[PDB]
Amino acid sequence: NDTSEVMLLDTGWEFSQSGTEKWMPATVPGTVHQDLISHELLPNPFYGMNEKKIQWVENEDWEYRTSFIVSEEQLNRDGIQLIFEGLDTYADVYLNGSLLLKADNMFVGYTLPVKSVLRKGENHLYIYFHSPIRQTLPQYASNGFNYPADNDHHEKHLSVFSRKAPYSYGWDWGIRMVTSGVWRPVTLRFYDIATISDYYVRQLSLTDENARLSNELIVNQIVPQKIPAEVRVNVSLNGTTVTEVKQQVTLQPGINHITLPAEVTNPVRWMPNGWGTPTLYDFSAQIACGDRIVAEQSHRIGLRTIRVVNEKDKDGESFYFEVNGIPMFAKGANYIPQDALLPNVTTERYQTLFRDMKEANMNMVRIWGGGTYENNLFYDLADENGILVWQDFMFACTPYPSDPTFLKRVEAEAVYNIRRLRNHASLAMWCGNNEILEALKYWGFEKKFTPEVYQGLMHGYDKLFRELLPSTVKEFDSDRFYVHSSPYLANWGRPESWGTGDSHNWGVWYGKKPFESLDTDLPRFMSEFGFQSFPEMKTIAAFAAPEDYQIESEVMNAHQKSSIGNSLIRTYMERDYIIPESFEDFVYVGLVLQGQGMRHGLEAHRRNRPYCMGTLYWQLNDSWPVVSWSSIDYYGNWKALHYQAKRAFAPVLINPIQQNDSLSVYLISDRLDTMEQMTLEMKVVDFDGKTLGKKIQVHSLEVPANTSKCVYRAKLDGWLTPEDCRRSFLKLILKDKSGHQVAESVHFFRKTKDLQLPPTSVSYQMKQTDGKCELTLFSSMLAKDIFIETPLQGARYSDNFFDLLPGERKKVIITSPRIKKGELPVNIKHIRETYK
Ligand SMILES: NCCCC/N=C1\N[C@H](CO)[C@@H](O)[C@H](O)[C@@H]1O
Ligand SMILES: [Br-]
Ligand SMILES: [Br-]
Ligand SMILES: [Br-]
Ligand SMILES: [Br-]
Ligand SMILES: [Br-]
Ligand SMILES: [Br-]
Ligand SMILES: [Cl-]
Ligand SMILES: [Cl-]
Ligand SMILES: [Cl-]
Ligand SMILES: [Cl-]
Repeated sequence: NDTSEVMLLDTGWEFSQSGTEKWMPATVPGTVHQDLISHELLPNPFYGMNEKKIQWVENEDWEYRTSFIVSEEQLNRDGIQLIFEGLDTYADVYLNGSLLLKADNMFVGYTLPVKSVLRKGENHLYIYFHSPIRQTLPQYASNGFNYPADNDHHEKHLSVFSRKAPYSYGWDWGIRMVTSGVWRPVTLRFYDIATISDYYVRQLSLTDENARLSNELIVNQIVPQKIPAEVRVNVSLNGTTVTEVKQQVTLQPGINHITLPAEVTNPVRWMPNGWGTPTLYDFSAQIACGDRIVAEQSHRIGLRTIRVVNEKDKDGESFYFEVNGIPMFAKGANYIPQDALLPNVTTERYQTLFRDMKEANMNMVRIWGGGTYENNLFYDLADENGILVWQDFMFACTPYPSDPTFLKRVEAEAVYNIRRLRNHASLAMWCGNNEILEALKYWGFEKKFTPEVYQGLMHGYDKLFRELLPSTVKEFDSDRFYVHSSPYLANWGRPESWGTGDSHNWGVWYGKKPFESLDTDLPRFMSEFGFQSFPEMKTIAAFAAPEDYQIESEVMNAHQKSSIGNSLIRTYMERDYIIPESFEDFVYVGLVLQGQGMRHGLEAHRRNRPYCMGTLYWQLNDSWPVVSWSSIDYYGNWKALHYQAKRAFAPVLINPIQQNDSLSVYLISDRLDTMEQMTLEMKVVDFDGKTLGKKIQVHSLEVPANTSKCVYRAKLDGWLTPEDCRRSFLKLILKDKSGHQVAESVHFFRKTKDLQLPPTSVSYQMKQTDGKCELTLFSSMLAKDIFIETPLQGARYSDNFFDLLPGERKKVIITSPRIKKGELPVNIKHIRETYK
């Protein structure tokens, strides 16, 4: 919003495999792999078994070029700046015969002064990407040991040497595609006098009465004269000015530091999803020289406090978030990259993923450390959806080097991304890495390395995670929490450690523990736990053949990367369900299983507030069509788990929990207000619809804000017979004084495999128009865990993976832009259908 002119360098690019002298059109931002695919120079890397057939790319070097025109009038501007938001990774940048940059960190943006190198007329930009494998082979050869990075799918674990997305080398839900390229935008800015290098809105204090801010600017003045200027900051809300402040300065050549206080009286606070509005102010900083605004930069700013409380207490050491002074139970998931090829993730895909977290009642996301520091749009969407962000630095599972050069590269990326992200309302904390200290302690090592190399790794840990990173946070983001590792102390095999900080409870899945264990094995905060599923059939059809459907088949094992995969799924399924004979039915029941088991954990964590203060499941999403722990597949289809997470995260939840042949019912609220004069009503209904016994009523209930409380206990014995338990379910509703329903739940008394489910038809009527299909479903008898299956990729449902209750009609709306007036194919599956 100033006199500068920005040229986007996003057209006219060509690329070439080094040594071929053969050039073709490219798409920038982009990746080498996509550029090849677009010219049918590579097969669909996600299809079938194309993974092995695409690996060759990682051994070549790749060159990119573009030309552009500069006019005499542009060449005459005071300054001209070329900005690379992202280069993956070892890139030699040449412009007009000048080596401008030898890039070496995927996570750093580079700002380059180029006016003295540009020419009137045609200009030639030329980028040389060294193979990150061949670049680091000599480095590895000199190292004399292989770092234990099991997720790096190569004999030589080269990932640890490069500041490049860890997942790109492979992971336990991911394809190996060690790509290269101009992965974020390239801009040329022509400007006068100065640019704003950094604008930081630093909150000094916040009360209901006043927010005090400090506007900290860094201005890079490019001309040799002293330049009188006036710095102005405008604070607005919804287009209307709230306050305005200004400061006279004379800008000196080079860097200038400018600080302007501003205050907002009676500030409208940013609140997280579920507690109100994610209000964002617009803060705009301008540099005005005479009549002209030579430089402007704005941020959207949310006014709130976030405190992470991590303190010794009677239970061990707490780990929770206090938002605007109120302890906030965290509800969310771990986020991984949305694609093997990052530039392929569109604005639309980011918007939809946030819609998916918001609609599932989430208030937090963990950006896990084997991915990337996300793009600005991700954090912008987190801001406007009221989702808190836990940001790992990009270190995961393995110890890393700690030599001076390496720590210099890391320092660059830490400074860059902290300054990049620190104005976001959503940003809640930093975490040095995923599971490295656990790895060092327990994985085990010290049987794997000499004592000397082991000691070096231990000192190397401290240098990076207990010194460099926490110092950098203290300097550049001094009011945000940092912890050196997640989990920082708790280990899932060591019950004595569970009351200390956050847990990754991998007892379920890796430890083979039943889902019931989640009721007893409680953390102070669950930062990971999870369970895998095959994605639904239309997703399998994007990647496998009917031949290719047994699963531990070649491909159906090729698409599983956990240490066991599809073995474990069957093992757990047998505990609770009849294992279906057909592959398609097995896929359906596996979705149901992951949903039901995980939901039982999310409920245990909320039920056990305040001992437990959060649950973030592993994992939200997928990077490609694969078998994984995700609740949303690569094509955006919600698995059962996503619907179940939405239910389990509902602001008010009725939670029936049955153990030791007894039922308790808890009422769980994350509301900010207390509910008074409430009635819990329950009744036992058989699978034919017939009420058994009488309604049970619990009157005069209070549901206080932000609490979980037991309101009802009954022994099963004397109430229902073992036969009644396999033949009926419990219906529960909660209502206010007048009889308006605020919540409902259903409860089963036995495992699904033990239920005497009746054969039944789910019939439906359909009303189909452009973009929309409204179905009304009916079954005279219980239909268990119904799946409404359509072939349309990414179709959205008002509900799915729910029990259709006997004789009770249920409306479901299906939407997709592909739905054309004039029949959407619909296949309704339910549990009884899967066996005979
Ligand atoms: N020793 C095996 C236990 C690893 C637990 N951690 C994770 N599990 C996920 C699924 O396996 C994995 O993708 C992530 O790195 C995560 O931190
Ligand atoms: Br310049
Ligand atoms: Br510059
Ligand atoms: Br200064
Ligand atoms: Br919330
Ligand atoms: Br620390
Ligand atoms: Br029981
Ligand atoms: Cl502590
Ligand atoms: Cl060794
Ligand atoms: Cl239960
Ligand atoms: Cl069950």
